[PDB]
Amino acid sequence: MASRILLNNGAKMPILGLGTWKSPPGQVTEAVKVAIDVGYRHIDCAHVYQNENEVGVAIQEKLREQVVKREELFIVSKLWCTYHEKGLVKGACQKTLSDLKLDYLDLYLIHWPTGFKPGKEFFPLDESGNVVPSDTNILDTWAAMEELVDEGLVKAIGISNFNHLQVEMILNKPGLKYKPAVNQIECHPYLTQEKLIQYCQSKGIVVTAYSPLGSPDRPWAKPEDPSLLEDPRIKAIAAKHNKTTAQVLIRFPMQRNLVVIPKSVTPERIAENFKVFDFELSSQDMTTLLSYNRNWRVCALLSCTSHKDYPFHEEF
Ligand SMILES: NC(=O)c1ccc[n+]([C@@H]2O[C@H](COP(=O)([O-])OP(=O)(O)OC[C@H]3O[C@@H](n4cnc5c(N)ncnc54)[C@H](OP(=O)(O)O)[C@@H]3O)[C@@H](O)[C@H]2O)c1
Ligand SMILES: O=C(O)COc1cc(F)ccc1C(=O)NCC1CC1
Repeated sequence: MASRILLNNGAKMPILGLGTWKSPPGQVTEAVKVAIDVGYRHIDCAHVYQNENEVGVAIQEKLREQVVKREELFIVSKLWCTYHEKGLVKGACQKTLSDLKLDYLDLYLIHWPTGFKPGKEFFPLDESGNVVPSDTNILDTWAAMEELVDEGLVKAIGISNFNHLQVEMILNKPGLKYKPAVNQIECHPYLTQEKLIQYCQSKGIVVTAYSPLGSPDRPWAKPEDPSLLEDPRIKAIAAKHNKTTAQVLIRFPMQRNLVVIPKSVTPERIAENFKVFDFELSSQDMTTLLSYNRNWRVCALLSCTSHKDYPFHEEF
């Protein structure tokens, strides 16, 4: 298992990164410092997570300490849905850069295919509770992302939560200048994503798996929901390999040629989650984990199911 995967922009991306959604602002600086200290070189960020300033403090301090060099880090962020208009994309990227205290991003993603009305609210609502769309289409947002590459703000651009027809729309965009480098999607043994992964990989797009542990801290979790970390079948595979269940859940996507971005703010777990380059799941283990698919999503964007670009009505 090599530590990095080659992207279609010619750059290499670390296959293991640290997630930061829900990482409290008073804990995420130390989480990222610990992560870098114990070997992480890839941090997954987003403006909508409301903690990029604090992530940036950690990055800057580790650069200043010369624990790492900037070229060794791979920093990812994402354009929120209220910034899909062409006149807002650069400023949204620039706010992220200024918060992260960087002069470029390694990768900048369209966070969701759905554009929303611009304004202060991340989920602008009508009086009846529907999220108010933007009319700016996907393809025009992509052209604005391409301009960030040409301005030196970002090394690579990509997409997140795009279904295969939406990926295809960009690949088929008239005048396409840069292909997506990455599609970041939810993926774990309960949502195995074979069809969409195969499609993306066949086009040279690298897939990043988010919520690989099943996001036990997601704010809408219900007691009766399935739990990957507590699934006795996964625990058994972990025991056979003398690893933790989380370590198996992280190694699983790695062996599918995916990038994976587990989140933790717990120092012990941050270190645990990185010790996944010292064992191999068998093909039988992999197929067994794949067999647990139930099409179960952490992140279904349930407030946006009527948006024209809602991604999850299509099979994949
Ligand atoms: N593009 C998108 O739309 C999108 C959507 C979802 C997620 N993401 C990205 O993907 C990242 C990961 O997904 P996620 O945050 O939803 O969830 P996750 O990584 O599947 O799970 C995070 C949870 O697992 C716990 N945990 C971590 N390591 C553990 C271990 N070794 N043992 C036991 N529990 C452990 C964490 O607890 P502690 O933190 O308390 O240790 C936290 O509660 C996000 O943070 C974000 O960066 C992107
Ligand atoms: O957007 C994400 O990557 C993860 O969070 C979501 C996932 C959903 F299925 C639905 C909504 C959110 C959400 O409110 N996002 C904005 C701030 C919470 C970060």
